[PDB]
Amino acid sequence: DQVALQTAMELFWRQGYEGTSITDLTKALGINPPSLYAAFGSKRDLFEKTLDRYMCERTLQLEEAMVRPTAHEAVLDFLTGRVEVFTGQPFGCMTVQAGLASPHHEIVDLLTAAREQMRQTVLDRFEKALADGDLPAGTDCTALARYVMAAVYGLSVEAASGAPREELTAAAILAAQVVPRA
Amino acid sequence: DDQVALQTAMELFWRQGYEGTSITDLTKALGINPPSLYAAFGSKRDLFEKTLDRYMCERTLQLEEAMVRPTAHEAVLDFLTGRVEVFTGCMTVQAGLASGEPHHEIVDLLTAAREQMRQTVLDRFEKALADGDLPAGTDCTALARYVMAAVYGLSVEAASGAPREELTAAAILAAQVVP
Ligand SMILES: O=[N+]([O-])c1ccc(O)cc1
Repeated sequence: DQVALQTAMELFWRQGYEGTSITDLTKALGINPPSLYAAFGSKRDLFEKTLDRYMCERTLQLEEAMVRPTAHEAVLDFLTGRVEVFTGQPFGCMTVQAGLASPHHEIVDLLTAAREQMRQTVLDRFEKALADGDLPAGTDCTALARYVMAAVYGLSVEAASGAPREELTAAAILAAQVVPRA
Repeated sequence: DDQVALQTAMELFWRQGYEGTSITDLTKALGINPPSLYAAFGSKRDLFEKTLDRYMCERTLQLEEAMVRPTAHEAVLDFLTGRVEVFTGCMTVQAGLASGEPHHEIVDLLTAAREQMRQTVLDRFEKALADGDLPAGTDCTALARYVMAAVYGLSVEAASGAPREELTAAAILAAQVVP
């Protein structure tokens, strides 16, 4: 379910992956080890499902978005897809959470890596778009990557605060407009 | 310093809220005696206001000042760039993985501030749509939601360590969607 993933998130957030036991998860979830396995799989399966739910910078979805034929469509796809994932979840995504005053160091390391891989993946997309010519020459790619990152996290914050989904989707469509299509 | 004292104060207020927090709670959490608390921060009220001013993303006074610019675009532009000028980690959300449940006092306060900010931008847009600078058809509701996302996202980027010059450039880009 959905409270189950939140429960798993809090544990992994505080303890990290390595230091979270099956026994921690069964106790927190209130189900036995075979039922945890039947519902969520191995601890690793459960951890990857938790990251699907709470990570802005999820690799597979970013990569799937980058395959679109223009940088604009790539970013558009990505931003609207995130809005689907983000929508009522009150914590925001994990980077939003890590940015608050007062995560386990393993989780800090994970977010730090994921954020920079996202930035670089977007920059690689921008580099290809300049060669293909759908990004105008002289585009500040570094600035534009940072803006895309700001847009994702900002849409996460709005979702977390309870913004209506059609309104947030309209906002993501406006945000994508900043990535030009020449 | 005691940038950190205010961090610890914020943690206690987040949990207990204002009314149920005593000086005796604060002194035992900050590890400092009340005269010291009075010298450094003032009354419980002053300390509360100080801690809120440190950690709230919504800066209404500087927002309202930005709105007095004659175009919707210029208003947003000066608000966004101005916001980055301050940033260089606020309570962007009303829930904490680590911190536990926020007191209902804190939830209400954060909700009101968010809503004030949104209304202020939405008004300015509605003003601008009549005054002529926003094209009729413009979705002012979606456009205000976008501005909120930009301001909080730039806030998250800044909190995560983004370089100043990149963030300023990102703000200027973000202002471009207000026609
Ligand atoms: O310097 N950079 O390019 C950065 C710095 C910090 C950060 O969180 C992301 C990117």
